[PDB]
Amino acid sequence: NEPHLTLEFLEECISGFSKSSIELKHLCLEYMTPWLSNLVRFCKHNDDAKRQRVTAILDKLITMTINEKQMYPSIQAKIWGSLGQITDLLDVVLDSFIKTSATGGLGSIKAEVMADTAVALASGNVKLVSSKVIGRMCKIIDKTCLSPTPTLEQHLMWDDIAILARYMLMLSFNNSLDVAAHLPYLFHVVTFLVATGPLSLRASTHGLVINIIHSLCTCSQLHFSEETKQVLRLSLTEFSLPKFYLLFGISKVKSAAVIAFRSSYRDRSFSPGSYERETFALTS
Amino acid sequence: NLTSSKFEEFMTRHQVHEKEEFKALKTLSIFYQAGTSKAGNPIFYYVARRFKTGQINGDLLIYHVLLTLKPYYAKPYEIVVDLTHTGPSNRFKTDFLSKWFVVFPGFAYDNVSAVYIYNCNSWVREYTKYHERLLTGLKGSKRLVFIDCPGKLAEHIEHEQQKLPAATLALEEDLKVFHNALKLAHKDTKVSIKVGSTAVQVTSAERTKVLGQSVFLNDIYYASEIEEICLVDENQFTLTIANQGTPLTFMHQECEAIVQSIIHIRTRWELSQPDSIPQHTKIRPKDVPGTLLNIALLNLGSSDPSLRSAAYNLLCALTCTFNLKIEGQLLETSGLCIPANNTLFIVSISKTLAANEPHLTLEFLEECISGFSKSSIELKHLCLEYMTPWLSNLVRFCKHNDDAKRQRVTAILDKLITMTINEKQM
Repeated sequence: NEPHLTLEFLEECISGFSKSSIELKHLCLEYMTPWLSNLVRFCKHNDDAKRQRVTAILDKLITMTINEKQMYPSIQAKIWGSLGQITDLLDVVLDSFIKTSATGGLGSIKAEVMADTAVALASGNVKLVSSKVIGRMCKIIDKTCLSPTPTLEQHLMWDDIAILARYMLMLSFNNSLDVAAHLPYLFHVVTFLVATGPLSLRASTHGLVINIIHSLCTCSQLHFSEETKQVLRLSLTEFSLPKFYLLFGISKVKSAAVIAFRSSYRDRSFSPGSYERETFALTS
Repeated sequence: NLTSSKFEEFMTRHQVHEKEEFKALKTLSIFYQAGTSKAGNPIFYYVARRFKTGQINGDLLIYHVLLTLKPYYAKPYEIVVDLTHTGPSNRFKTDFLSKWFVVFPGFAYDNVSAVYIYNCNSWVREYTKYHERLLTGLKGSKRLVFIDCPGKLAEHIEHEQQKLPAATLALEEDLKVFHNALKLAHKDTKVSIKVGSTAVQVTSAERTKVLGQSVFLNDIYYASEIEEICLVDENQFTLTIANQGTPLTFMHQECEAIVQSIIHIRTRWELSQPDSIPQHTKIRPKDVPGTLLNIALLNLGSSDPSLRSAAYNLLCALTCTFNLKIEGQLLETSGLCIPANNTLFIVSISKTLAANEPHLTLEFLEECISGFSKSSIELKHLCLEYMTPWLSNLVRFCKHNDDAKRQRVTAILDKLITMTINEKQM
C-alpha cells in the first residue's frame, strides 16, 4: 500500500546490498522481493523518464548476480523466478539481457551467465520468452541482406547471432522452447548454423537438435499415436551416431555436451582458438 | 555331438564316484526307489527341495538318476515327483532341462508306466507356461497323473509301500480348515486355508488346468517365513511374505481367529529358534526407493555436464521401476545437453513427489540430511529448496499408532537442530 516509495526504496536497497556482509545480504533478499512486483506501474509511467530509472535498476541487479556466485541458487528462485511472472515487464527485462551479453562479447563471462538466468525467467511464461527470442533471431538474419558478406563469420552481426544461439540452446531443455508452435522456425535457423563457427559453436547446434526432438517425444499438448512415437525414438538414436558427427562438423569429438559447456565459465571468459575451420558440402 | 553312449563314457571316464559329491546325493535321498506299485512297476521319488539350482554340478545329478534307472528302466517303470513347497530356488534351467530329453537313450521314455504329481503349486504351473516349448511333449500327457488329494495316491499306489518324503508327511495337513475362505486378488478363487503346526497351506477348492489336466493347486508357506502378520480388519487380513511384493489378502468371517492361530504358531517358533534378533543387514533395491531419489535430485543440479545426464537417466528408471507419478513426461536418452542452471526443474519434481508420496518422507529426509553435510556450500542451498515440502508429510507420522516410528522423527529433529548450530552463515 505504498507503491510510490518503490523507486527510491529499491535504489537504496541495492546500494546497501553491496556494502552489507554475507549474512546481512540474505536479509536484504527477504524483504526486497515484495517491492519488485510494484515495477509494473513504473515501467510504463507515461515515458516520463522514470522508465529509464527501472532500466538502471535492472542493470544493477544483473551485476549482483554476476558477483554473488555462492548465493546464485537463491537469487534465481526469489528474484528472477518471481520477476518472470510479470508479463508486461518481460519485454524490457529481455532486452537488458541481450544488451548486457552484447557488451561482453561472444566468449565473455557476462554473456554466458545471462544465458543461464534466462532459464528461470522463461519458466514463468514459456509461451512468451520462447516466442520472443526466436523473433529477434529471425530478424537479425533477415537484416544481413543490407550488407552482404562473403561469409557469416565475417558479417558485422555475427556476434549478435552467435550469442543469441546460446540462449536458444539453454531454453531447449525440458521443453522451455515451445516446439508445438515454433518448430517451423527452429529448423529454418538450424540449417543456417549447422557446421558453422568455432568447435564450441558447432557442437551447440548439434545439441540443440538433440533437445528439440526430445521435447517432441515428451510433449503433452500434442497427441501423437504410439506408431508415430516409435519413429521419433528411432530418429533420436540415429542423430547420436558417429555418422552425424561428421555431417555437423564435430568429428573427432567424443561428446558434444562436454565441448558445448565449460565448467570455468564464471571465473574466466571463453578463449576461442584453432581458427582453422573445416569446409562444408551442400550434399551434407 | 552328444549322445547317450558318449555321455556315459565321459561320466564313467570321469572320476565322479570319488568326487565325494555323488555320495552326498545318496544322503540327500533324491530319486530313490521305494518298493513297487499295484502293477508291480518300480516307484521312484524325486524331491524338489533336495535340488539347488546351481549349488551342485548338473552332470552328477543326471548320472545318479541315470545310474539308478539303468538296471530297471528297460522294463516299464513308474516315477513319482514331489513338488511340495516348490520355489524359485529349486528349478531347471532352459539349457539344463533340454539335456534330459537327449541324454537318455530314448527308449526309456516309452517305458514310463505312469507319473504322479503331489502337492503341486501355482509356481510350477507358471514355470510350465514359460517352458511350454520344452514341455510340449508332456502337454496333455496320459502318463501324467495329478494327485488332487492325499486319499487318491494311496489307492493307486500299494499302501504300506509308498515312501514319500518324511518332511512332507510331517505336516500331514492335519490342522484346522477354514473352509469358504476367499483369496482377494485380481481374480477371486475359493481357497481352503489350513493353519498347520509349522506351516500354512492354502489349498484351492477349484480345479486348475495344468498340462491339460485338472488339478487343485496347493501352495505351502512355512510359518517361519511369515515375517509380517497384520490383521487389518475382521473382514480380511494381510499376510506379507519375503520377496513377494504385494501381500496376500484373504476374506474370512473370523480373520482374527486365523491371524491368532498364525501368531500363536509364529510365537512358538520364536522360542524354538536360537537367535531371531540377529538378521537383516541386507537391503534390496525395492526396500530403499527414497534413498535412490535423493542421489538423483542432489546430482541433478551439479556443475558437471556429463554428470547431469547420468542422473536424469537414473531418475527416468526410478519412476518406471517404482511407478512414481509425475506431472510431465520423462524419456530415457543419451547425449542430452542439460543446462547448468538446473534448479527450478528439480524443485518442481520434489514438490509433486512430496505432495502425493508421503510414505517416502521418512526415508527421503533421513538420506537428504546425511547428504546435506557432504554437499558443497552452493549445493547446500539446493538441499534447502526441495527439502522443505516434504516436512509437511510428518503430520501423520507423529501419531502413527506409536509403532516406534515416532522415535525416528525425534532423531530427525535432533539432526536438524545440529545443522542450525553449525550453519551460522545460513
